[PDB]
Amino acid sequence: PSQNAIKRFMTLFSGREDVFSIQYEGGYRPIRRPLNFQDIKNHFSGKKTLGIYLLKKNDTVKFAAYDIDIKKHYLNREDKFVYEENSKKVAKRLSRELNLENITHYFEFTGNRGYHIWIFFDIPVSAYKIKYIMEKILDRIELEEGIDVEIFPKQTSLNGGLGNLIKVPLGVHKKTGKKCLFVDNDFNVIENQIEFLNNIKENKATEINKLFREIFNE
Ligand SMILES: Nc1nc2c(ncn2[C@H]2C[C@H](O)[C@@H](COP(=O)(O)OP(=O)(O)OP(=O)(O)O)O2)c(=O)[nH]1
Ligand SMILES: [Mn+2]
Ligand SMILES: [Mn+2]
Repeated sequence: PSQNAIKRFMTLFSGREDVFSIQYEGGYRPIRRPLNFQDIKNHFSGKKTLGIYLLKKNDTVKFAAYDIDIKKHYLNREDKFVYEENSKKVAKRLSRELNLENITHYFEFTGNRGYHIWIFFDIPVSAYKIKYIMEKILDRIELEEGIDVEIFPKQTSLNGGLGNLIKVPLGVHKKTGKKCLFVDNDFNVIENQIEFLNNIKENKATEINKLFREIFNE
């Protein structure tokens, strides 16, 4: 049911369970209480913009992302559109490598200067294991001009803190006022974002753990 979309969002983007953050003009501000359904409604309606701390208190994550960015000094150039196309080329190259490893994943236009490739897990996996897998996969490719790729999580041990946060889809990027939206593998905006969210598929933690071991053992 479409009414289950907020619950699904909360389940898929499940990070630190007693703190989250919101975007402000100048950074992200921690909110020291659990995320709730009204917060997600505020995100969807463009009143607030959520950043989720990926790491749970036992140093696991239920989701991870590649963060594909056009470098800032390439955005002011006359041929800026070439670099927008290059960001899609990089996303497609990484997607091919993820597909070869049977890692189900989803593209998001981030509302400003690139894409996220989201990876979801049925139950949380060790942050260092998924980071290592994603680094080894990224090492398989080369990047077009103007593009960087980051891996979230970067910090894989909390050490008492909050760790990294990532802006989650379906809200508004405060830097631009643009919506952050799921896109298909040809980078077209998905028409029905709620139905798309409701049918996102999670990867099996047992398969991810096996992949970590096999890459680690090579
Ligand atoms: N605490 C804090 N976290 C930030 C800040 N800026 C970004 N982050 C986090 C949330 C972002 O989703 C994530 C990646 O940063 P990016 O600059 O790549 O932004 P994002 O990918 O959300 O959109 P964009 O690259 O601008 O299209 O890092 C900041 O100023 N303060
Ligand atoms: Mn970035
Ligand atoms: Mn980015």
